[PDB]
Amino acid sequence: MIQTVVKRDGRIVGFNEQKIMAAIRKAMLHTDKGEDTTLIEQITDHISYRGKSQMSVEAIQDAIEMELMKSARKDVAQKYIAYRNQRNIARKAKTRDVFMSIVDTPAGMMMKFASETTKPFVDDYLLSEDVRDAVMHNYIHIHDKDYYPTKSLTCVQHPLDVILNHGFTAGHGSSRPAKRIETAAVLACISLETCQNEMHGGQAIPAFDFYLAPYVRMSYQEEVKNLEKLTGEDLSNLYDAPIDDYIEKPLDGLQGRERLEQHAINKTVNRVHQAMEAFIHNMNTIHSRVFSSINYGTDTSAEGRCIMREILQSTYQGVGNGETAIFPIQIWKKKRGVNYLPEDRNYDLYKLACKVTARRFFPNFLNLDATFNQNEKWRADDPERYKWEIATMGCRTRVFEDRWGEKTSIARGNLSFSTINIVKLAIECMGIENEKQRIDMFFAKLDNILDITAKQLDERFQFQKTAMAKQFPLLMKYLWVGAENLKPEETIESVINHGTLGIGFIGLAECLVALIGKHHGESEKAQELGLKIITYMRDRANEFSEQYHHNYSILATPAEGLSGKFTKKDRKQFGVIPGVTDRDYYTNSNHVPVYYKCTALKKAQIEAPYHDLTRGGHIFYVEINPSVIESVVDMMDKYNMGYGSVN
Amino acid sequence: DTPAGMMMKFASETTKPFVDDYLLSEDVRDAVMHNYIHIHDKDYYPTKSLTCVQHPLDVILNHGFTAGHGSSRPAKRIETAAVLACISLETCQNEMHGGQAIPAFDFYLAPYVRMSYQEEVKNLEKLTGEDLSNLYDAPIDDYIEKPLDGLQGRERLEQHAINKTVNRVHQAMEAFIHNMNTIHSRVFSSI
Amino acid sequence: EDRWGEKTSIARGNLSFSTINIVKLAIECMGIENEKQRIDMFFAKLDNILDITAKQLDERFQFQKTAMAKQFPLLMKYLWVGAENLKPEETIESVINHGTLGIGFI
Ligand SMILES: Nc1ncnc2c1ncn2[C@H]1C[C@H](O)[C@@H](COP(=O)(O)OP(=O)(O)OP(=O)(O)O)O1
Ligand SMILES: Nc1ncnc2c1ncn2[C@H]1C[C@H](O)[C@@H](COP(=O)(O)OP(=O)(O)OP(=O)(O)O)O1
Ligand SMILES: Nc1ncnc2c1ncn2[C@H]1C[C@H](O)[C@@H](COP(=O)(O)OP(=O)(O)OP(=O)(O)O)O1
Ligand SMILES: Nc1ncnc2c1ncn2[C@H]1C[C@H](O)[C@@H](COP(=O)(O)OP(=O)(O)OP(=O)(O)O)O1
Ligand SMILES: [Mg+2]
Ligand SMILES: [Mg+2]
Repeated sequence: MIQTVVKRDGRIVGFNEQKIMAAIRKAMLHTDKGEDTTLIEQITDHISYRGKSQMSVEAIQDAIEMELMKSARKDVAQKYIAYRNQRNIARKAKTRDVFMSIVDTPAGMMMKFASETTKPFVDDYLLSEDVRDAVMHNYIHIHDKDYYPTKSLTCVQHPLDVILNHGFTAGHGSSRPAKRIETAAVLACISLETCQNEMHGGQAIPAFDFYLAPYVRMSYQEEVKNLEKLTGEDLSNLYDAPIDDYIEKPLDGLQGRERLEQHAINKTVNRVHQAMEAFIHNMNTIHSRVFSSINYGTDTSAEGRCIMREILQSTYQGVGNGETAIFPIQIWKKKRGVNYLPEDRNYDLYKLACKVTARRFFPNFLNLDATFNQNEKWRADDPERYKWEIATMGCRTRVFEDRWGEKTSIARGNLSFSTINIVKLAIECMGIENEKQRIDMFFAKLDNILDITAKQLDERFQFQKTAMAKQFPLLMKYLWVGAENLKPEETIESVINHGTLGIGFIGLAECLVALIGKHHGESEKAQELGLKIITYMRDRANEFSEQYHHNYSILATPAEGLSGKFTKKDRKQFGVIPGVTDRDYYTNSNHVPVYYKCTALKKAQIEAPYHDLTRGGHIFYVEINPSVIESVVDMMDKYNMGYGSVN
Repeated sequence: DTPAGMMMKFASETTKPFVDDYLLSEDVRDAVMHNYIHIHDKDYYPTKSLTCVQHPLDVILNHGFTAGHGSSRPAKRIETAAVLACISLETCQNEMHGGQAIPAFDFYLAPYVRMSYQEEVKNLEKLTGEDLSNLYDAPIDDYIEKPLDGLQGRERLEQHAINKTVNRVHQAMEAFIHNMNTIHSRVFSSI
Repeated sequence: EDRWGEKTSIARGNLSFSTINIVKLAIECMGIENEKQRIDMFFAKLDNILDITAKQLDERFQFQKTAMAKQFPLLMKYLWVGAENLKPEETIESVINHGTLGIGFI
């Protein structure tokens, strides 16, 4: 017989036959007909004679189910094998994440639930047949698929003045204009973090200098008024008194009316200083609690320089007890005639920027004079030059050109983008030995995959339109080109076309290995094909733009949600191949693989033409004194490099 | 209509039935299903949360806090104390499902009007070099406000302080009120 | 130690204890001869005796409460964890739980 049973916790107890009996009884009591001891006795006696000296709970339940199957009453087992499993899941949720297998902070868990619920429904009921077939076999990737039912857009560039000038009202919240520096950065943060809930991407504030520039004068005037309230003087000509730069130096060593004019500047500089560190800390804490970006570096006034110096000092110091802040992402604009050469006005700020970037990895650098960023309306005397300066985002996105509007990056955004798998096509075609036929097949398949991707992007577009204005309280009332003309319940079909659609690529070196023995950064013949394929994609993009009445651009994906999602599913189907499916990366859009020893010069040489070719986004990342970054910036200027991020 | 609302709706709808059919005894489920008991905030059951809490703001103000990759340092002025209070409220909201409250707001924010009044006086010393050191702990009955007309000397160089630490507090209070009222799209708050 | 207080040994003490015979169980488990089944019935009986013993201790604890503080003069008024808060008529329910209960062998 059986004498000892080991409980699940670990205790050892004696064999009681009255517990294997009540369990089956409760299972039977919910199955229409409910029987009596006639079968209970048989099952219990059969179990308690064939067993060993000591048993476990799980083994006994295995025996119970095995006997309840080999009976005539099989409607009692199907209510056993279910209750037991529910209890297993319940007792396994005290230390694990069982609820996720079926489909840490509370908010993150709820968001995971929602994402997993939404994704398959879109994958089934919304896409079309050809698109679905393409997606299933690992040919393309639709970025941010879980927000599809919400007719959402990617990002925007805030016209921050339209909110500071007048008052903004969202829901029951209302806010008046600003009248000093402290109440300006706060409103900038409010508007920057209020629009995340209306979009599924990053946020940016261009012209960080000009928009806040008028707000370094107001505090100066107020301080003068307070310094002439008690003194009885009539310092009425100090209001619009031209200034050279808001520098601060010690006060002792003067007297009279020249003593009450250096103090005001000192207090004003301190006031402006505290606000910027508050801004940085706020944006840094919000993330852990929200991508963000700010652009500056091309203002030659006296207030703009003050703001730039204050922000640079605050970032160089750090946050908290000296830690490096992760946000906001800061980007420095370089132009030939403003801040580059020693004779230019803002050389000192450039040197300070290099000093800080040598340590805290910000700001990045954006060549404002590249051959594909220049604009033919930038006038150095206008007080509104910023309207003709390119601006970029932390996601490496570019929105400059337009076939039906002006050439600006203000109050514009991106609407979607999808990446295309290219290594798989080369591996698939690898079969035939003749070289020419492999290239012919590659070009034959690339066209079809491109057509499918374009159709998917257009269908996304057609769905995104038809969204009422009220669904986006802030974006479609103050921060989009056509706002101020849209009624609360009108569709946004008349202003949506001022946007962009991207087609991204990933892993070109592997694609080259599958058609030649060397990648782009090892053999001269290799690059002649990479250039050709990128050129093919750009030409087809132009054709699609003409056909569908939209804007299309090529893209180097940021590699944030799609890093290994492609290589794993490719090793399984086709198995290991040397140097193609053996690393668990797939390299980025068009860089040189990180595992190949190469210098800065050669990498830049091989990469610049691609920068020219990819209008929708590009990068040039190099991993390592303030003089080091000078070499990087000079390298960017020498060639047509657009956006560098050395750090 | 906003994307966040739709995502939250999906989450709650996907979480309720699992709670009903996995993490409840038979009697509880029957009582729930027959309109006998209602469990407040059942969509948050797998997120083992708590509802309301009364904030000890002293620990947040005196020292700082290190959550995630963020950081902060002690507050040495009213305008940088109110903001920390708001930040604590909004950051603790995401880890619960109820409201947030601050008891004895007055006591918690009392010890910073005085620091402001000290910095304001120190600002006057660098202009009219004097001592003005009998005021750092001078006893003030009330920071009442009156016009600065009909005074002279050191008796007017002190009223000015009472007249400039009465407006920073005004701005900070109104900024707090506005900030906690714009959470419509940026939370339940009590003071 | 403690599970509802701080680590101290002042104004604290025992409440009661009981001792559990061990050898009788080994003697009873002597007919067995497998050398591995014999050692298991021992644990089988030990678990049950421990269960009943804990139940007895809890019952004695339940009876010990309901004792008015006026029948322990110089203990529930000056010498205990926190008796400066009780009254002659109040029972000592709110404070008794700072003591420890014991199980011994031989
Ligand atoms: N004394 C026992 N003798 C034999 N088998 C037992 C005994 N106790 C439990 N089992 C085994 C067989 C029963 O089919 C199965 C279910 O027992 P059950 O009493 O529901 O669980 P349990 O003993 O782990 O504790 P609980 O009281 O929490 O349910 O466990
Ligand atoms: N409502 C029911 N429907 C069907 N079978 C049931 C039901 N209740 C109990 N049973 C059967 C199957 C269970 O394996 C067996 C033991 O039930 P029970 O003691 O509630 O579970 P358990 O001991 O495995 O769970 P727990 O994790 O709560 O200890 O009885
Ligand atoms: N954190 C905040 N979030 C939202 N609104 C805020 C916040 N802080 C202040 N506000 C409000 C206060 C005002 O309504 C507006 C900013 O106005 P501001 O230029 O600072 O002064 P004001 O107009 O209130 O001053 P005055 O009292 O002289 O009229 O924004
Ligand atoms: N809006 C904000 N968001 C987040 N943290 C903030 C915000 N405003 C202030 N802080 C935090 C950052 C500072 O570390 C902390 C204390 O600020 P503050 O009183 O200016 O101290 P401090 O170290 O700058 O003092 P001081 O320069 O006057 O000696 O408050
Ligand atoms: Mg400070
Ligand atoms: Mg105001």
